Amino acid sequence: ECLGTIGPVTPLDASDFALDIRMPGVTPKESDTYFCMSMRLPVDEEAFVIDFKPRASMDTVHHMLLFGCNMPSSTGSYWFCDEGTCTDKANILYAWARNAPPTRLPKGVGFRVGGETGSKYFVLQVHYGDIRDNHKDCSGVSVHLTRVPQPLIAGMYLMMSVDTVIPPGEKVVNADISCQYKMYPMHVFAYRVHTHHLGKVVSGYRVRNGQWTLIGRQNPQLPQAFYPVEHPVDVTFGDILAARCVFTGEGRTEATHIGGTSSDEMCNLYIMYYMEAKYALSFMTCTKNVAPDMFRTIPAEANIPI
Ligand SMILES: O=N[O-]
Ligand SMILES: O=N[O-]
Ligand SMILES: [Cu+2]
Ligand code: NI
Repeated sequence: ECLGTIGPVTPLDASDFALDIRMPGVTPKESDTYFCMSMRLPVDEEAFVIDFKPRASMDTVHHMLLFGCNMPSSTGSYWFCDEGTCTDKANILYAWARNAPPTRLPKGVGFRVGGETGSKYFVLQVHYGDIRDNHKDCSGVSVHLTRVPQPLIAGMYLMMSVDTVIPPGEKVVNADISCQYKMYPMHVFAYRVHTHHLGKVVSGYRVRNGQWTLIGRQNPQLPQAFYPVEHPVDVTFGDILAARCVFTGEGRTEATHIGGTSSDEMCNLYIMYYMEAKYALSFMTCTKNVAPDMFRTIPAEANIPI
């Protein structure tokens, strides 16, 4: 429901509070409309996002995304997300998908927000799929925040292409992404893939001593939630992280490159990890392809579509 007089901030005890991030009674007019709003953190000192509860109108909402950043794109009450999520780096934290219910964060794992370094804003993205009561929508996510230092820190290792070109009518275009991991060990517990209409399959592995350990494999045309990892996977100083997207050009009249519009593409694998608080960092990114010849021994599963 829509909040009203009671406010978005709910105390749970002396150190915990829930924060409801809701669309400010919005009303769409077209199909596939993307709405976005932001919420400054109520505390200025450091806190840990320890849990998420979805509050979605199961009739209208296709998916939701929650980000953490410091410069939301619009100082507005809400905006068309085409304008942008964040001017700075948008950190993904939560992803709700309609027909793919999210898995909870492991216990003891939490994101670092606020303080000197952590995110100062939450930004919410709500995709509306199908559209007549003239109702004002307040769908969103309720977020459990604590000030208690969590022993394990959640983080994101984003893997993304940039230089990809998909020629028109080209049967198979591969986008390889590879990086050497150079931090304290991390443990991947969930993953999410992102592609636009041209992607067929996305796969992420850990290569250690020349052997591929599957992190995640998915059709990007399937709902784009965070799916849990079958068996938790440690990546460690030395290991190489490797991802491939498979694209088709068939159907397109002109060549497609990486971009933000629906006629552009994207090969994004979001690896969600946790680290020991004392070693932890919160976000890593790989946009390089440091070991391209290594992809010669990529598992055949990464090329056959699920
Ligand atoms: O992450 N070694 O069990
Ligand atoms: O997923 N649209 O860039
Ligand atoms: Cu995209
Ligand atoms: Ni382990």
